[PDB]
Amino acid sequence: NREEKILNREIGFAIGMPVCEFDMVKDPEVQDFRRNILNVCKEAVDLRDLNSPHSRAMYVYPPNVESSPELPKHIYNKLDKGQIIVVIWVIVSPNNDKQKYTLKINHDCVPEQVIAEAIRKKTRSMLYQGKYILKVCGCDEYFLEKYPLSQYKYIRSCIMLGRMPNLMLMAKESLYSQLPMDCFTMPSYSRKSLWVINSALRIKILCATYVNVNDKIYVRTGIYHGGEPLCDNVNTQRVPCSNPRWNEWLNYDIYIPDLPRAARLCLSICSVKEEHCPLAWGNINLFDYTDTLVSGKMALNLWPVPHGLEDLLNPIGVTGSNPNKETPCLELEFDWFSSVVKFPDMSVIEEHANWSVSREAGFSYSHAGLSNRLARDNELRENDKEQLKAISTRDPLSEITEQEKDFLWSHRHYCVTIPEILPKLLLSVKWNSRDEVAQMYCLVKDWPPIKPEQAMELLDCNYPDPMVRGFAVRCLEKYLTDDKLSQYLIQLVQVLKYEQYLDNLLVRFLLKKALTNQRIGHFFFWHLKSEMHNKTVSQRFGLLLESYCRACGMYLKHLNRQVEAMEKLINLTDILKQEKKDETQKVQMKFLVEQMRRPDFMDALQGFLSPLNPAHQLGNLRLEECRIMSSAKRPLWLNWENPDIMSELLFQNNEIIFKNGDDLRQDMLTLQIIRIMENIWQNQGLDLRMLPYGCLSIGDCVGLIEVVRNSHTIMQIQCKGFNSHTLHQWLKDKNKGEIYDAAIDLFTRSCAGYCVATFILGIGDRHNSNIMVKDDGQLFHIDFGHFLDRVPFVLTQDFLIVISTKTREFERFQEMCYKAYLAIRQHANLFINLFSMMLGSGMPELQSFDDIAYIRKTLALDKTEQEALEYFMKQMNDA
Repeated sequence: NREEKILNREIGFAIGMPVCEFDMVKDPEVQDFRRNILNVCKEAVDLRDLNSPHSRAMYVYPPNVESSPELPKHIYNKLDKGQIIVVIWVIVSPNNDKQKYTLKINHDCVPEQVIAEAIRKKTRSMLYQGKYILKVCGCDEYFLEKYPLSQYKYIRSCIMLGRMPNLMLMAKESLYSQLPMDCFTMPSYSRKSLWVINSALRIKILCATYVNVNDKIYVRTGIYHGGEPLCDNVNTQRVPCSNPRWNEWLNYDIYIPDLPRAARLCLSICSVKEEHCPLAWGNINLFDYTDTLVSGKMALNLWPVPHGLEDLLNPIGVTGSNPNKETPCLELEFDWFSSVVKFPDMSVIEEHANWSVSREAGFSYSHAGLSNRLARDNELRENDKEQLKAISTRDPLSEITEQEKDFLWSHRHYCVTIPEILPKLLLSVKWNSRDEVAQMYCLVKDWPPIKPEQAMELLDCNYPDPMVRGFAVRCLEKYLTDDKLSQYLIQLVQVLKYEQYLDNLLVRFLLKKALTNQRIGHFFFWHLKSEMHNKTVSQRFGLLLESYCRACGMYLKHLNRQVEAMEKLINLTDILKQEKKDETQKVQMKFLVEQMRRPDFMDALQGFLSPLNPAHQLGNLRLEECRIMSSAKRPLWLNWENPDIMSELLFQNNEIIFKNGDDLRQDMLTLQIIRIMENIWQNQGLDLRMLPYGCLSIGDCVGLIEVVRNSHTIMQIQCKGFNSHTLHQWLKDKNKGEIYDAAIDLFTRSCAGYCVATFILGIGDRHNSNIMVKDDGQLFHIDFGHFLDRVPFVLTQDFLIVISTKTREFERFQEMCYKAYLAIRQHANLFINLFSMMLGSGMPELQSFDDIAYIRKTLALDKTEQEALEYFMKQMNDA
């Protein structure tokens, strides 16, 4: 039809590849994903159509609210007697006359009550019912839901900053008249034995092709559950490098019914010089998406070895054949039994679990030998009920001894009372024993749900089991707010890389959330799109992007405009660092301006939503305000008009830095973690203001960075006006009089925050042109080069002078750092978990759990709350 050809052209553009390419994919898993996912699409579209046009508006302009209606004591103390001063704006007559109406209302007022008082005031000013809506002046953020006004982020931030909220009164019908009438059309592509095998596992390594030039070679193999070998690893015999034929059977110490559901064969082609080196690697799921055990002849195309890979194998690495068929190819053979072997149904596993529990009960009583894994009922003293609890309080990095595993497993039934112990109990399971796993499955099936920040721990590479992953996703489904999902979205997108298959519970959850909240969908699209260059994820992320773009609605036209802008900016920056590298800034800006006159560029670089914050419209390009930045990778400082009617009340112009060359992933994460640290400190009632400015990776070392207006480096302040006293006097000048005290206070609070944040995270060498200051005293670090490898931010005399060593002001400052450091130590498991979820991401500063172990050192986790306070006190003394 006509509507479907337009859709697939638009979807093709958004993803980067035509939809017809997915149809040419002969693999039932890909075609089943494409068809079976469409129910998540259906459900989301139905929810948007439920209370139309309201429910559709809530999809496009979801409330930007905090997770709790409750405000900290320090925030409520900023409200004059628990009341807020709000300015409500009305656009009057054809002459678009802006008319303000100031209210002093209860902070906990619902938008329909704030609208009511506004109408009351508007009537009085001379001496209407629920047909109106509130909007933030200067951006596309609406107050469409019944939340207390103070819960909306813009408002809470206003109370925080001491700024006055500026809202615009709009008619519901003016907003609904803007939302287009969509239509979700159905695509064209849509329309045995078990545990009865009494045998051990063996895999034949037939031969290798596309392996030749540069002593001897062998194939290394292992059977893995996550990054854990389910048995000892087996090698083929060494062979001459040009002639790679083995035709050897490799025998493993695992019996076929003992294979867990998420069992993988991990393999690599290694060289010998002696000095062993992996040449290529590949991993295969022992069971397909249909639960069918792999049988017969199979060929696998291997992958290039990742930079900084420790062992000869890559178990954490992606499953499946390399799509480039002109790569080292390894031919393998698996045993073929009676028919097609399928992993048992849940009821079959239930019977074996009820059987194993009974034959375990009878087993000993009647054994004769000893066992630390046999669950002894009633025999649980108060001293070992204290041992289990203390075990559950250990961080995810801390080792669980073999004796501790036998202890947790024999106590598997009491553990259900301390539900947060589950990650440790799951690690204690002998995943090579089907008897234990059937019993663990039953325990999980009825386990109490746990806090989302604890459930995310079950979503890294240590937990491959589909039931454990299903449990985690199930906890997220019930307890994860849209605020918290948005906050942890980059880690939840990364962990899709640890998923054995295309179709899973996590992919279904995230997609439903993306197709029912456009703010989640925007970043869900961008985090997936930004990795479409990685051949390891292209198909998975591509297929998920196709199913997203098919059901997102009119936002695909908006995302397509964003994709066109970014593409033209890459084209432009490619030519400036290649063809015109040694040309003058004047000659290069002349090329840009000549290229700007071309109609396809005029359209693409204006009239689109900001990919950093889609609530921001980018109008006309103010070329006179633009520039090629003097940095090596040629960043573009870009300036657009904010076409909002009330642009003046937020920012008249939007300024974004476009950069092609630098990998922005490390910045993206450090900035997120800074935002989480600041949100922790705020919840704990200590206002240590941070600046987690926007930074978004849009592809292969390409991205957008938010410009912070009215900011200058420490160096620049020292320069104009060697010298080490200028800092205080500059701030004294920029904030003269009564205003000064608030600026000194804003400098200290911000400074304490970054001292602790940089120390905990181990941020790269801090200098005069890495740290910045705003006219009001707000201090913030930039350029997050390398993390987790020590005191980087050395508090010089400059910073100390502004604060006030032997003062009431510096004692106040030390107390700010102590309170902040202790607050992050209490939340250490969360940070550990976020960094762990990021091991899938090819970040060279985060390749192994060893890199994450640095936070355990800086947060003194193996010590005590007092021994840690002493550890940080000592580290901060070493200037």
